[PDB]
Amino acid sequence: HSHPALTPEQKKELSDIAHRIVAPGKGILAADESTGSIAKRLQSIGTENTEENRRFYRQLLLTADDRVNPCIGGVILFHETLYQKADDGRPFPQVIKSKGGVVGIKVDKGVVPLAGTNGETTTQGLDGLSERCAQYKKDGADFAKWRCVLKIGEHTPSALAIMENANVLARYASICQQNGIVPIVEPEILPDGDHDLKRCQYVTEKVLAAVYKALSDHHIYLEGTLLKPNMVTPGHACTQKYSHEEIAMATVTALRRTVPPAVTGVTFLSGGQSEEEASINLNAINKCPLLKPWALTFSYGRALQASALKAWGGKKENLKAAQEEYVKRALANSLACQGKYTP
Amino acid sequence: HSHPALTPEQKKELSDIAHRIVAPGKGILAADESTGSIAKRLQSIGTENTEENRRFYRQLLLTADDRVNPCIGGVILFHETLYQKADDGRPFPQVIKSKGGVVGIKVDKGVVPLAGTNGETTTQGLDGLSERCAQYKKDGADFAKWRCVLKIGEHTPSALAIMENANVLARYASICQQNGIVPIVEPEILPDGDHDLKRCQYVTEKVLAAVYKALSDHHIYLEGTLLKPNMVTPGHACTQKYSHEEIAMATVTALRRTVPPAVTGVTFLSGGQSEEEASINLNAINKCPLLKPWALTFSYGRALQASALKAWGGKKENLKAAQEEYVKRALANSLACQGKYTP
Amino acid sequence: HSHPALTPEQKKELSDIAHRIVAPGKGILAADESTGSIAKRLQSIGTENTEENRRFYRQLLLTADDRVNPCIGGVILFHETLYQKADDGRPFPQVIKSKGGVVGIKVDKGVVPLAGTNGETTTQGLDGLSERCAQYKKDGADFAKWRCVLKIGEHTPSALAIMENANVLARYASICQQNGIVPIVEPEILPDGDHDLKRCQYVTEKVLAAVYKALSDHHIYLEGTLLKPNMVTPGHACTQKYSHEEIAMATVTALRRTVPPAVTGVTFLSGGQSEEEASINLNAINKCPLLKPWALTFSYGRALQASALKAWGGKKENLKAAQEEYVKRALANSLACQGKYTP
Amino acid sequence: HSHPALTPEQKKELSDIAHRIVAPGKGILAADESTGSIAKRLQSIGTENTEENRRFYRQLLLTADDRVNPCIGGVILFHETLYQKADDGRPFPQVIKSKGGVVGIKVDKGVVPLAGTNGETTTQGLDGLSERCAQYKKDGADFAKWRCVLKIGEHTPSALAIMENANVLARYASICQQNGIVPIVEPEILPDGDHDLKRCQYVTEKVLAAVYKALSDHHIYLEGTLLKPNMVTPGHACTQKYSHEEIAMATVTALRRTVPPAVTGVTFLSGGQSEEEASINLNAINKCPLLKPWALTFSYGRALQASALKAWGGKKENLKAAQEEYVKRALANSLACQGKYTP
Repeated sequence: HSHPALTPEQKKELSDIAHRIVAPGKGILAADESTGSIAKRLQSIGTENTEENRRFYRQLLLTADDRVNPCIGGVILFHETLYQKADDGRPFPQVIKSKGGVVGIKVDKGVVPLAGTNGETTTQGLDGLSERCAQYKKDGADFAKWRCVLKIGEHTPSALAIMENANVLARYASICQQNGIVPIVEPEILPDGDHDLKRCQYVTEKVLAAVYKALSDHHIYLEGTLLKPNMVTPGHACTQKYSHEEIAMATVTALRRTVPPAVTGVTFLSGGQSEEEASINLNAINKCPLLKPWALTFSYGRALQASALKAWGGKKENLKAAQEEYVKRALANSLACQGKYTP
Repeated sequence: HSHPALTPEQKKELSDIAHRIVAPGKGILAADESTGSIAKRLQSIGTENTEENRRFYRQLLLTADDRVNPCIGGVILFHETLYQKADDGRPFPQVIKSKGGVVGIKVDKGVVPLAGTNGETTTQGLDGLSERCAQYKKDGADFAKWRCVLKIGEHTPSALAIMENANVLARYASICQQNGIVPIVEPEILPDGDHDLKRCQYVTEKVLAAVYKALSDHHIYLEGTLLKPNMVTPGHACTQKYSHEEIAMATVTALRRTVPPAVTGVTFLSGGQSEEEASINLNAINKCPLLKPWALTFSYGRALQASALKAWGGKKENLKAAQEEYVKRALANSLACQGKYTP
Repeated sequence: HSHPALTPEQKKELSDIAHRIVAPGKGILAADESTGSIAKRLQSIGTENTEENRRFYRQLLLTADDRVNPCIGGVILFHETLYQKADDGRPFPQVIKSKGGVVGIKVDKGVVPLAGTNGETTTQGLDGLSERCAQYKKDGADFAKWRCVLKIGEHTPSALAIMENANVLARYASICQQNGIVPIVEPEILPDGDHDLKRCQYVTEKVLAAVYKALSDHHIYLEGTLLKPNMVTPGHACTQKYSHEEIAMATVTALRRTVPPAVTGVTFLSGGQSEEEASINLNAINKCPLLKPWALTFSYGRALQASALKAWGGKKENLKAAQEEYVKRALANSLACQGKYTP
Repeated sequence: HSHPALTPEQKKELSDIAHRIVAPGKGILAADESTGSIAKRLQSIGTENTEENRRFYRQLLLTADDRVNPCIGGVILFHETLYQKADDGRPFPQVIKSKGGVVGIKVDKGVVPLAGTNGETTTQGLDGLSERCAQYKKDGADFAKWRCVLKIGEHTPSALAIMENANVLARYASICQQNGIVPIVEPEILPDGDHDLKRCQYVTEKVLAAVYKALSDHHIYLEGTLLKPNMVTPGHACTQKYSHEEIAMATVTALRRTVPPAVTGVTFLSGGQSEEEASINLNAINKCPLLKPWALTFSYGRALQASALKAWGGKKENLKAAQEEYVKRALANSLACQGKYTP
C-alpha cells in the first residue's frame, strides 16, 4: 500500500529548486568550511582565526563581480555564515539571493568511527534535523549537504560501511525532503592509497548502487535531489599515469551504470585535486561521447577559492585582485560545465 | 578486490548483440509459446495440436514478406523450434538469420509456488543452464529470455517474492552472460485485480529497484542485457478510465526513476492488452516529452500474431492473408517504436 | 578480515555487568520516566510537577526497605536523576550501588516520524552518544536503554520500519559497547489494535530476526547485551480471550525461534498490562515446559510502581505505606522471575 | 499478514522426524558418495567401479551388527541406493527402517562457479525438487541433505557467495518442508588454506547468521530442520597448534552466538579430519562447560567408514572384519555424542 511522502506541490517546489541549482552553465560554490578546516587554511596563509577574518573572507567570496551571476547557481554556507551580515547591511543569504543564487547549508555533525572495522567512519547529525531544517528554511536555505567518508584499502570499504552510510544518507534525504529542502547526497570516496582506475570504478559502482537502493527503500523523491560524487581517479600513491579521457570515460561509465536519469544533476568534487586539473577533468567529462541524461556540473570547495585565498594574503587592500582570481576560476568552471573549456 | 567476470572481448560481443537487437525501428517477436499455451490457442481456433500444425504456424510467422526486415530484429523461439526445419530445407535459426534477425530462446522451466505466501510464485530452470546455454550458442541462439511472475493483491508482492525473483533473475543473467548470451530480464507484473495507476507505478518502481540492486550484486554487465517490463496500466477490474498519455507518463516516470542508462533497450510486454491499444500505448510512450536514454521498443507475443492466428483458421490456403495481417501489425509496431504511429 | 571491536578485557567486563544485572531472582526497575510522562502520571494523582516532587518520588522508589536487595539488580534512571541527591547527602547512583544495584540511564531522544509510512516511527539520539556514554560511565552508569516503537496495523510494520529500527538499535549497541556500557535492546511492539496471538507472534519473530541480523552485521558482542522484548499478547480490541499458558507458550515459542543463547538475559515489558497480570504472565513464562537457555526476568516501569504512586497521593506522611506497596510488587516479581509465584 | 506455510499436523510430523534423527546417543551415517567420489575411493583401494561393487560396499555398511542400533538414527543415501536391493531381498530403505533408522537422500546436483568471484561456488539442483521430494517420500525418505561450499581466502567469502548460498539453502528447505521432508542445512566451510581459529570462527558466525536470516525470510519451520556445520578448526597450512579444548570452545562459542534453540540438532562434519581426531573433537565439544540447548551429534562420511573400507580390500571374505571396524567407530562416535568417550 502506498502512502505518499510528498504532495504534488512539494514535489513541484523541490523539482523547481533542484532545476534552478544545476541550470546549464551554473555550478556550486562550497564555502561550508568549518572552524578547524578554515583554521588550518588561515594558518597556511599566516593569519589569526577570528570571526571578523572569516566574515571578511566570505565577504570576498560572496560579494564578487557580477560576471559570476551565470556561473554560481548555489552556495553552501556554514551555520554561522547564515547569521552573519555584510558591511553594507545585507545578511549573506540576501547577498546570495540578490544576484540569482540559492542558499545552502552544511548540516552534518562530523564523522564517528565504526567499531570492528579498519578505520571506517560513519556520519553524525540526525538528531533535531527536522526542527533545524525548518529553521534554515525560514532563514532562506533551500538546499542542504551531507558528507559521508569511504576509503579504499585492503578489504575496505566493507558491506557494513556502505550499508550504514547509504542508510544514513537516505534518512537525511527523507528528513530534508519533508521540510522542502533539496538534499545533496555526497558519498565521497577518498583518493588516498595506491589503486588504479578499475578498482576506484568498482568501488564507485558498488557504493552508488547501495546508495540508490537505500534511496529507493526510503521513498525519496529522486527528481528533487542532487548527487555529489567524486571523480573516478587513481590513488595518490598509484604509479600509473592516466590521460584525462580515460578518467572521464571511467567516471561517465561508473555513473551511467548506476544513476537513474530522474536525478536532476551531478555535482562533482575537487577531492584534493589541483585548481586547473579539476576544470580540465570536468571539461573532459562533459566532452565524453556517451549519452549523459543529467546535469554535469561542479561543486568545488578548494578548486574555486585556493588562488583567491593565496592572492588575498590576509590583507584588505589586495581584495579585488583576490576576487579577480576567484572570478577567473568561476568563469573557467562554467565552461567546464558546458564542454567549451580550453586552457 | 575486483576479479572481472568478463573480458573486454566478451563485453564487446554482448554489447554488439544487444545493440543489434534493439536497433532503432526494430522489435522482438515472441514465438516462444509452449505446448500448453499454444494448445489453448489452437483449441480457440479449433484445430488439433500436432508437431506439424505448430511447425506450420511458426512457418507462417517466420517466413513472412521482406517488409518485416527493418521491423523484427530478434525472434524468441521454443527449445523445439530451434531444431525444426522449414519445408525449403533451412532450419528456423537460418531462416531468422537470413533476413537480419537474431535468434533467441525461452529458457525457464515454469513457475513454482512459494511457501507461506498468498499465491506468489518464483521461477524454475537454473540447473544445467551453462551447458544448455553453450548448446544454444552453438545452435545460433544469441539471446535468451526468463519470465518472473508477480501479482498485486492485498499485501502482495511481499519482500520475499521480489527478493527471490530478483536473485533468480540475476543468477540467470550471470549464467547467460558467462556463455556469450544476452539476457532479457522480464519482471512481469500481472494486471489482474483492481488497482489504479499509482499503486502499479509504486510496485513497478519497487520491483525494478530490487531487480537492479540484485543485478549490481551479481556483477552483471548492464550494457549487454535487455529489460522486459510491463507497461504501467490499471487493473482489469479497475473502474477508473485513464488516457494513453497518463499511462505513458506513468510508465516513463516509473522507468526513469529506476533504470540506469547503461541498459541497452527496454522491450515492453503486451500483457493481456488488445492488438491496437498496445501499439497505441507504445506510440504514446515514445511520444512522452521526457528524456529517455534507452531504446523503447516492443516484445509482443499475442499483440503481433493474434490477427494472423484468427485469419489463418488452421487452413493452408489462407496463409498469405494471415501473413499479411501479421505484416500489418509488425509495420504498425515499428512506427510505435519511433513515435511516428497514427491509427 | 577480522579487526576486533573489543579486547578480551572489555568482553569480560561487559559479560560481568550483564551477568550481574539478570542474576537469578533479580530484575530491573524502570524509573526512567521523562518530564512529560511523569507529568501525566503526577497529574493523574493530582499534584504539581516540580523538581522536588520528582526527586521525592524517586526517593520513595530508590530508598525502600532492604528486602528489595535480592529483587532489583538494576535501576534505569533519567539524565536528571543521575545528578540529583538524596536528603541524606548521597547521590542516587551511590544509593543504588550501596545496596547491590546497577545504575542505568535512558539515552534516546524520542521518536521521529518516518516519511511515506502509515504512522511508523524511528528513534532519535545517536549524536554525541560516545561522549555522553563516557560521561555516564564516569558517573556510575554501567548499562543503558533505547526504545524503538513498532505498531501492528493493516500493512504495518513494513520492511522499512523494521530495517531502520534494527539498524539504529545495532548502531546504538555498538556505540554503547565501545564505552564499556551494556546495551539493552528494546524492540517494543505496541499492543494497540485488534490482532490475535498468531499475528503478534509472527511480527515478533520477524522483528527480532531483523534485529539480531543487524546486531550480527555491526559486530556486537552478544554476551554483553540484554534483550527487552514485549510479551506476545493479543491486542486491546481483540475479542478472543486467551489463557496465560497460551500467552506464555506464544512468548517462549517466539523467543526460542530467534534469540541465540549467547544473549545473557531477557527482560520483559509490562506494556500497558495490569499490575498483577504482568507478574502472572511472567510466572507462566517461567513455568513453560520448554528449554529456555537465558535469564527470564522483568523490567517493569508501571507494573512495579503504580500501586506505590496510588498509595502515595503526593503526601509525605503516607511514604512508608506507599513504599510497602512497592516492596510487595517487587517481592512478587522476584518470584515471577523464578517460577515460584502464586497469587 | 500471515499465511501459514504448514498446518500443525505437518509441523508435528516434521518435529517428530527431526527428534527421531538426533535422539540422544544417535548419529548420522553419510553413505551418499556419488560415482566420482566413490570411484576415487575404490581406486585408492584398488578395485574397479561397478554397480555390484558399490552395492556390496553399501551392503557392508548397512547390514552390520545389531550393536549399531542405538548408534545410527539416520542414514543418508544416494538416489541409486534407494532403488538397490540387498541379497536377502529387502531393499535398502527397508533394511534401514527394520533396525530403527531413518532413510535420507542427498538431493543436490553439484556446484556451479559464481561469475566475478575468486573461485566461489553455489549449489545446483532446485528444478523438479517438489516432484522428486514427493517421490522420495513415497519411497521411504524422511529427510534430505544439501551441501554448500564456502572457502576462506584473501577476500573470500564475499557477501555475494554467502547471500546466494543462504538463499538457495532456504529455498531448498522450503521445498523440502512442503513435502514432509526434514531438511538438513549444510553450510560447509572448507578447511583449506592457512587461517587461525579466530578467522574461521568469524567466518562461521557470519555465514551462519546470514543462513538463519535467510531461513527466517522464507518462513522455515526451524523445529523441523537440522543444522550440519563444520567444526571451527584451523586451516591445513596453519602453523599454530591448538588443543582440542580450544577447538571445542571456538565451535560452541560460534554456535551459541548464532543458532536459535528451536533448531532440533547439530550434526557435525568430519571435514577432512582423521578417524580418531573427529571423535576426540566431538567428545571435547560435548564436554564444554557451557549451556548447549540442542543435540550435538555426528554426521560422518569418511570418519565412520575409512577403516572399514581399508579393512575390506575389495574381498568378500574379509567382510565381517571390515564390518567390525565400522562398528567400533560407530560405538566410539556414540560416546562422542554423549561426552562419555575416552581413547
